[PDB]
Amino acid sequence: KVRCAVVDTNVLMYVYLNKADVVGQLREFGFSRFLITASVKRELEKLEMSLRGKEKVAARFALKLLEHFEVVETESEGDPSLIEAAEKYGCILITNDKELKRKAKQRGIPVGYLKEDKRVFVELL
Amino acid sequence: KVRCAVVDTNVLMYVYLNKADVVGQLREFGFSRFLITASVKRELEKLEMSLRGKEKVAARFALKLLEHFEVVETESEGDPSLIEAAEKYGCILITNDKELKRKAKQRGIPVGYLKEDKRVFVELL
Repeated sequence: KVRCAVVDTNVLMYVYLNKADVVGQLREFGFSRFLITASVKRELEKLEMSLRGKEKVAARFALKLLEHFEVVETESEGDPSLIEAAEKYGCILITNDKELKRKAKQRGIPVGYLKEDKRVFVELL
Repeated sequence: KVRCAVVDTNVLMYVYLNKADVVGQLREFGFSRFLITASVKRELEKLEMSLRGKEKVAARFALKLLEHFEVVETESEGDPSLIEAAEKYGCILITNDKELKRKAKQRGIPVGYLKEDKRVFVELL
């Protein structure tokens, strides 16, 4: 079956800022549909207008990624809309926001988040 | 042939502090003899007596690792002794010390050092 993921825009900002291929990694786990809410997309467009430097670039890159997302409407606005969308469409919710993860857990919505693996290794080059 | 590595004690402190298996990683590259100088080993024994907390534990763990190193004598003392030993015995020198690496490079001694790889990935567990 077609599996979907709702991805928090703050996670997408990490694509540019940390060279993390979030969408490709989600595809490996079997997710082939990517959803955002109209509210959160609009909030990111507004945020972009006030960001500077590399954060501004990261928001623009996130906005380009969203060109390949489905944009869905919700009753609620902002972060709560991500939960509403994930539950309605039967998606995983990808976020690092601690309150969002808790609420999703409480509603039986599966969650994924970004983790950093640091390994120290011997370099001969 | 039997390949040898001289390993800076500051690198060995990272074994405990960062869970980096420096000796095992060196074995993978074909190094099966591990050398320290009498001077640097003694300096680490003195240092241990003044360290505290987890640094004290890391120095003790480094000292235990040195139980499986060959201890060799040199004319010189301290960091310079690591270069002297590496050149005499034909070893690679493993250090993160920028001056030590330069001097080794200038004398044709191969160098390895510790690097940190950070990858950001999607966690579903």
